[PDB]
Formats: sequence, structure tokens, C-alpha cells
Amino acid sequence: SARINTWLVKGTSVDDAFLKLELNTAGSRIFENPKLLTWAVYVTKVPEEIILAKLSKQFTEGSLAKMIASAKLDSKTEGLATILQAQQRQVWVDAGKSSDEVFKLLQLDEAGTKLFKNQQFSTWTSFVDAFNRKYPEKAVSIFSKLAKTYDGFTLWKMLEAAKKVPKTEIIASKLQAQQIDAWLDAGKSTDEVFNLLKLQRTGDKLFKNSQFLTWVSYVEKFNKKDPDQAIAIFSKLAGVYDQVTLSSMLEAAKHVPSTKRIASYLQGQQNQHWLADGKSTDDIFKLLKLNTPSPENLIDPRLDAWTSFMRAFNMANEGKETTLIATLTTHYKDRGLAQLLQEGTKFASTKKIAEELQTAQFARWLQLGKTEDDIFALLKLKLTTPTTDPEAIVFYQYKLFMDAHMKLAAA
Amino acid sequence: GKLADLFESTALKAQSARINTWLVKGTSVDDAFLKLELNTAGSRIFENPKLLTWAVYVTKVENPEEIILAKLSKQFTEGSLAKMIASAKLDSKTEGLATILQAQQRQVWVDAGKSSDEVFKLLQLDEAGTKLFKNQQFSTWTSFVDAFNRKYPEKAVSIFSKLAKTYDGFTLWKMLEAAKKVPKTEIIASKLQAQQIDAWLDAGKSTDEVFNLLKLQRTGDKLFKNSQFLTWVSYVEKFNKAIFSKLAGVYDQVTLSSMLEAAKHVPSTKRIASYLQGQQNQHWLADGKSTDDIFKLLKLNTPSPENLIDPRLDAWTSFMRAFNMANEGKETTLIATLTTHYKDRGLAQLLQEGTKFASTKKIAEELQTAQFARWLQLGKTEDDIFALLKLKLTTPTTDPEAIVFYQYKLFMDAHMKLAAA
Repeated sequence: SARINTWLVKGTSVDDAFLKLELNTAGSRIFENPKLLTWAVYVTKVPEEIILAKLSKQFTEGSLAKMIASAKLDSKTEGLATILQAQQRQVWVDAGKSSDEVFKLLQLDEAGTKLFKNQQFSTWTSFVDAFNRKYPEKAVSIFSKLAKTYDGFTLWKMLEAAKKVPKTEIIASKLQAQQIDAWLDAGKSTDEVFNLLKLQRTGDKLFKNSQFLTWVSYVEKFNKKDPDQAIAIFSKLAGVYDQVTLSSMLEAAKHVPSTKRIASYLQGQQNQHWLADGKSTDDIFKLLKLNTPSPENLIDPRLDAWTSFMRAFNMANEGKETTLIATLTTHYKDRGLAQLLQEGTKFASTKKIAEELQTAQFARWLQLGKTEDDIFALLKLKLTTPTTDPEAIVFYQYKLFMDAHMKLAAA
Repeated sequence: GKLADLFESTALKAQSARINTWLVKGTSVDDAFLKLELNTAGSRIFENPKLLTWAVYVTKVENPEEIILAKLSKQFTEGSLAKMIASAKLDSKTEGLATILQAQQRQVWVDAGKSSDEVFKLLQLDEAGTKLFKNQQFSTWTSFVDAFNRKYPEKAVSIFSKLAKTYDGFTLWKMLEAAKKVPKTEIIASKLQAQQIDAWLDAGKSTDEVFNLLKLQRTGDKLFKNSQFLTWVSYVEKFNKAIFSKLAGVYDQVTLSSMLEAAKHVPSTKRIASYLQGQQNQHWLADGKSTDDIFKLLKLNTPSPENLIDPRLDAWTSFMRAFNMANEGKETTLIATLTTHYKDRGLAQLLQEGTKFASTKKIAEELQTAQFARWLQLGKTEDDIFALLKLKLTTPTTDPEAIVFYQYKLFMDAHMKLAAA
């Protein structure tokens, strides 16, 4: 206020001005005192070293650190706190304090999994920066310390979580990058980093864990570094999961944008390995349990895993290429499948596919040259069969189709 | 017959003339269902007012709730019908109906003899992972397990046995512990925690096993900060019916002392820490250690000013109370021990320096007047403390000791009545 304007006229000592404000009897709550802002202003006008010295004879360095840290949080003392944090940093640097000791100073020992939440974290990192540019010969990475304090997985989680809050979003990602590289230089195998990230601890929920993408990112850098040791990433998964559950996981993962691109590739790998083993489209059809007559498997992801494999099988064996309605006719029967699709047409979930499938079954019949009494025979119909029965409907719709395709009947 | 009551407070549009037409003619619920084309309505069926109209009409011709769902069971798959009803339960405009139907579906699954495992997969809680208790259909499934357990006691199965076979102990615990703070789920969650403990008891696993299991080895000086520690404590107290000896075999006595004294100030771990510190005390007395052995042990014998906000000092005063009430007559003192280990001069500068920092001035001032008082009782004169504070003529007034001396004489001047003795 106008106090300063009086003290300047008189010539009052900064010490006396500090005393006249009773700031020597102010507790840990010192910064909230506007009298401190006014005195700190008075001191600037005759610098930053002095404020910090006087505060350093009334507050322990560690405690002062916290006070300044939380002092940056108040809009009214943002400036002062920063200048003081810089002076304090400069002092620690000159005094030659280790990064380990500043770490103790700020009591980050005792913040565990909560470190990046701790408000005095940036205090310590800014110190490590300053120390590293003043003492390059004995310079030490921030990360090397974190990595020395926490095991790989805990550190990973802390980081992964810390980039969610923007205040630290940048730094966390930076450190995440360093962590990966730190594994590379440490000569860790993809298997070690695999177990390290606890991906064993995951079940059929592997591609649902974000650390899996981290491990993939690791293995594709590991493969480029040392390709005399490069690994088949599908071969590990194949050594630790069933073909059925692995198929399920892969087809699910293929529909999440994050994992879409690695899941597609890996399912390709599965296809190709199934082909090299001698599995046929019918082998895989049975494998994926598609021959058990649940009607829900008409929209099943198992079906997409299968049509994927079918696609793969065909481009190998040209000329001898299979079909979905062909395979469904093979495992269920003509009658069986007719029943199946007709039932499918009732439920909303399966109504498009079944219809799409039904006419397919009709087309196969038409080209095979099946006549009305042939299908009547092969649906095992009787005269006293209700027209409302599944097959008795299918049969009719086939007659409408056949009657609407007199031209193609050449086949 | 709940459903009839709900369609009283229901807003119909024209909707109620359709129904009254159907009552007049007498048209069947089935044909009335056909005339509304609801057999071709699909997954957004509940948003369709014609469903409201048909369900109201069905209430007007019957337990109608059995029929509605039955009809719905021929147009929608079991799982999908479940899900639809679930999200129908979320919108205020279709609530009674949705809940009542969810109950009917429950009973139908029970009658059909469905396993709890199959209802579990149906509601897709298999594909819900550590998020299970967050899931809106968790309670659906628990209601099924209840209904199934009262229908088939011979084939009854605990909810917990399923959770416990699906998740490992630690993740399950974290899940429970997290869900119990969520108020919607606390009650059931807490039951499961009890059962988990009980399930460890019956599975005959060791206290060491439950210890390692709960991830407590790489807790360090931060053991009492992980809440699962209480879970393990609670375990051993059910198991016995010696915890300090275990803690003593895995920690030094000084960090253990600090940890306990700290733990005594968090309400959760308070009282177990109090008790365990009691055990440390008693074990400290039974070996024969005296207050100075412990003082030195606890690193208190060096004049660090940080010993003024230290928990170790408090651990020490704890042991002092304990020693004093045992070894009676030969009772030690705080200022005595500080005078013995630091020296008169040493302790004097220590406290004087302590008085400046806001951090330590309470303790430092109380201790200071303590030291002054002991000086007075001993009959130490101005020139005596001047002598042993090793002060000189040319000593600056601002030196610690040079202040102490002054403070003592001022103390002496306001206490001379008592000084008569």
C-alpha cells in the first residue's frame, strides 16, 4: 500500500521494515500474509537473495520448499513463489546438493505411488535440470532415479496415469519414451519386458491392457535393433493361449481402434499358421465350435474369425475355394440349415444375416437345379405339415424364388 | 400383481381408445400384438409407444408380466432381451415396466434351471473385468444367485465362490475395497471382504501366505500405509482364535519404531499401532534395555534439530513412560536424558536454534524453559551458566549461547521467589 511510500521517504532498513510488520512471528502460513507481499515489494526496490535468506532463518529449507510450492498455487503470489523457487534452486546447485539429497529434502521418499501428484515434484525436476547443466561430468537423469526407486510396472502405471492430468501430461510421456529406450539399452529381451509388465498376470484380457501396446512398441524396436534375435510375436501368444481363445481375443481386439492394427496382423498370422498346419475351412469351422447349433452364432464373432480364415484359405487353394452357405450346408444339413436360418429370421439380432443367408441357400439350390418336389423331399415335408412350420415356410419361399428365376434355370 | 398399479399413473395419448376398442371387440393379446406390427419392431422396441399400448392392454386382460416377456422371448434373444431391458431401466419414462420385466426374466431363468455361471456369461460380466461392481447388471446377476439359491438349496452356490474362482486374492480385494467406498455397493462389498477372509481361513492358507499374497513385501517403511495391511491383521486375529514378532523379523527396530509412532496418528491404523508399540515397549523392557539404551538405539543421542519434529522422540517418551512405571524409584526424565547425551552447552544451543524455526519452536521453547527450570532447581547462578556456556566478553550478543544466557537470567528474574529454595 502506502507503507512502502513512507519507508522510502524515511529510509527504513529492510530488516526494520520486516520487523515493523511482525513477520518474524509469522508461522508456516507466512505467504498468505499480505504484509509479506508488501515487504517483499519494499525489498525489490532496494534482491531475491535477501528475501530467501531472511525466510531461510525462520523456516527450515525443506519446509520452506513446500510453502513456496503451494504458494505458486495462489493467483496472488504466483510471481514471488517462482522467484524464490529459482533462488532456492540456485542455492542448492551452488551448495552442490545431490539430486538424491534434494529428493530427500522434499520428502519424496515418503510419497510412493503418489509422486507425480506431489506438488513439490517439479521443484526437484527443475533442480535436476539446473544441476545437470552446471555439472555435466556428474550429471544424472531424472528417469534413472525414478527407475532406481520403482520397479518397471509400478513406474509404468504411475506414468500412464500422470499423462492424464495436463499439468504433467508432457513430462510423463517424455519419461515413458525414455523408459522404453532404457529397456533397449539395458539389453532386455522382449520376454523379460513381457513378464516385467505383468502381461502374464493378464488372462483373456490381454489386448484390453494398455501395457500390451507398450510391449508391442518395445518388440518392434527390439527387432530392428537386433534382428538376429528378432522374435515372432504371434508365436509367444500361440505358446500361451488356445487357438480358440486366441481367436476370440484377436477378433475382439480387431474392433478396438487402438488394437485394431496389431490384431488384424496377428489374426493374419493365425490364418497363415492354420494353413501351414493343414487345417481346412471345415477343420476351423469345427474348431471354432460353429457346428453346434446355437442360433446366436449367426451374428457370432466366431463367424467373423472364420470368414477371415476362409478368405485366407481361398487365396491359397485357387479353384478349390469354399463358401459359407456351402460349409453351413455341410455341417448342419440342407434341412437342418433351412431350419436354422428360418429360426434366425424371427429374432431382430439375426434377421438381416439370416435373410441374406437364406436367399444364398436358395441360390445354391437353384444352380444345383433343385426342383420343387426335390426340396419338398429334402425338407422331409408331409401334406399335413403346418404351413407355419420353419421348413414349410422355407419351401414356399424357395418356390417363389424359383418362379422368379425361370431364366437362370438353365443350370 | 404389481404391473396393474403402474399403468394408472401412465400417460396415454388415442392410445386408450385402441385398447377400449380391443376390449369392446375382444381381440386377443396376440392378434392385438399383430395389429401393432410389434413383431417387426426390433431392438429399439421399448421406445415404441405401441409397446406401452400393448402392455397396458395385456394388464387389462390379466400376472400379465409373464406373457409380455414371453412374447418378447420369441422376437429377441435372451442376452439381447436382457440388455434391452437393462438400458430400458435407465430412462425415467419406461421404469416400472423395465424392472418388473427384469424380475420376470429372472424367474424364467430360474425355472429353466439356468446355472449362475450361465447367467453370468449372459449378462456379459465375463467381459467385464476389474470393473465388475461398477457394472449395472452386477446386481441383476446377484439377484439371480439369490433366487436360484432359495429355489435349489442342494445346488446352491455362493456369489463369492464365483468371484474368488474368477479373480486372484489381491485384485479381488482392491475391487471390493474400491466398491465399498462407492455407496451404491458398500454393504454387499463389505460382506464379500469378510467372506474373502473367511475363505482364506477355510482354504487353510498361512498368515505368511496371506501376507505375501496381499503384496506386502515390497511395502517398505510404508507398510501401515497400505490399507490391505489391516486386512492381513484382521486375518491373523481370526487365525489365532504373534504379529509383532513377524514385523520384528523383517524390520530393524528403529524404522519399525518410527513406522509405528507415525501409524498411531492415522485413525485407521491407530490402536493397532498403539498396541504394537506397546509390544515393542514390553519386549524392550523384558530384555533389560534402559531409557538410554533406547535413546541411543533410536538415534536420539545426536543433537540434530530435526529431532524436535521427529516421531522417534515420541516413541522414546512412550518407552520412558513404560520403563518408569516398571522400574519405579529409578525414574528417568526427558531434560535429564537430553542433558546427558547432548551436553548442557550442547542442549542449550540446540533448543535456542530450535526456537527460531516455526517448524520447531513449540517443542524448543517448552524444552528451553524446562532446561532453565532444571538449572534453577540445581541452584545454577548467572555466573555459573555464563561460565559453562563458555561465553567471552567479546562474544556477539546474537550467538545462540549468548542469547540463551540472557533468556535464563530473564527467567531467573521472574522466578526469584521460587529461587529462595
